[PDB]
Amino acid sequence: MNTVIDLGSKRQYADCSEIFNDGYKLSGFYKIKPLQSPAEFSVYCDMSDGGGWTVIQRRSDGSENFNRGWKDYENGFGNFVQKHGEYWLGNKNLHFLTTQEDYTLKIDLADFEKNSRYAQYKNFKVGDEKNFYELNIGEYSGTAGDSLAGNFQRMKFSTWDRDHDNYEGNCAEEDQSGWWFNRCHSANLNGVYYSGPYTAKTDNGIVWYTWHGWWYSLKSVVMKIRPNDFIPNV
Amino acid sequence: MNTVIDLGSKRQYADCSEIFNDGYKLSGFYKIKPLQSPAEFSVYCDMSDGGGWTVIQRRSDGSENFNRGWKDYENGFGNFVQKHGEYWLGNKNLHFLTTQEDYTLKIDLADFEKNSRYAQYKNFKVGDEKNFYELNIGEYSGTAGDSLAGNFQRMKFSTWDRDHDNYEGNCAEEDQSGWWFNRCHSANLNGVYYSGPYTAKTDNGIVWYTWHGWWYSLKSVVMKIRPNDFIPNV
Repeated sequence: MNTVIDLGSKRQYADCSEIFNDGYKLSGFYKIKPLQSPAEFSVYCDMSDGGGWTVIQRRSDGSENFNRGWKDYENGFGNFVQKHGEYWLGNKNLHFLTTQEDYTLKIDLADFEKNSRYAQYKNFKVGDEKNFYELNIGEYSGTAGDSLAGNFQRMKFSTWDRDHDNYEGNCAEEDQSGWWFNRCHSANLNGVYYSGPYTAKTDNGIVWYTWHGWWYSLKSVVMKIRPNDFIPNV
Repeated sequence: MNTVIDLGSKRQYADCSEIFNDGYKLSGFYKIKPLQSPAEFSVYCDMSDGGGWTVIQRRSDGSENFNRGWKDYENGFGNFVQKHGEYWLGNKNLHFLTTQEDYTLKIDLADFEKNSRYAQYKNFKVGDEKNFYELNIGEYSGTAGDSLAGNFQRMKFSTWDRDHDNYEGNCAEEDQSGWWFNRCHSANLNGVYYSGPYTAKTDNGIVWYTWHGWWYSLKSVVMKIRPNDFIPNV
């Protein structure tokens, strides 16, 4: 088993910011239960970087398969056991999270040359399943450049088997990821884990165009959220 | 479930002092694995009071039955789920712990009148099963008075079913506890949970004679250990 700390008491937390503000300053996996969530679920809490970040997505080493269909992107998948592993929290969980409070999205990015950048968006919100988990994002700031925005109309989430109202997957690309794609496909943090510069039939890697363009696949991603108005306790 | 923190990595710790010195300052239940222990086991770590205390016994509310035989006192029993619950760590585990390093025993005591005291003994050591888990204790200091010492020859542990080389229990007292009894029976922190002053056939309560005498049963006990030469990290 992992090192685990059993506090010997129970309290329900909506997100990692509430955990941090209750005095828990250790990064690790915790259970959270957003207001409208039918059950608690594991999430990585990044308590660095000012504290209280709920990690919604992580890439690190290429271990996990992100070529998943609508169901897996809805429910969540990946590694909720290892500190440095990879996961997708699940669109249903994103919706339950981002409707209970107004969150900032921060995206921590690293390349294969030990460089890092970040992108931050105020008011990140994910719509419900009937609305294809559509993305709303507010004001950008940071160093990575704004690759997420549909201006690069809310962007629907798509998967290989749920793409422009086709449910069968017959026009899907190889290794097609789940994302809120814009016209330029300028971001796809759920793309194929290549080792930096790459070539393939399509530009389907871990792309953040405004930093390294379409044909460079990033080394590390953490997508994480915290309330816009988060105030760290002490 | 309780609030639990999964660090997402593994490291083996011999005791709660090693956990604390590795940067974990939260009181709670952790797994430890003493050098000679065949397996890891849960223990409460009291990280207050200078840090790194491994709790070996706790009394709080009278929930658990301490009228247990040799086997249960050897293996450990009680509540390893609730912060304020009661347990006995187990004599085999005490032996594995106290032979790997030289520990100080601290005993935190409270009465029903919101008073507290403590007793501390340098070089607490518990012998092996063949030697009836015999107690060795060194220099006393504190406010509660020295009720543990056999001077009040190493004291053998006894239970109802292992008492003066009788294995059947035919001369056992009602509610007889497991302890290292001295002649005066001046301590029995494993005794019956009465509410302070009490009367019964025998003085079989949670007794620490040097503080409140034989016929007063204490409210709270924590018996905990840390290496004599423990140096807190930062």
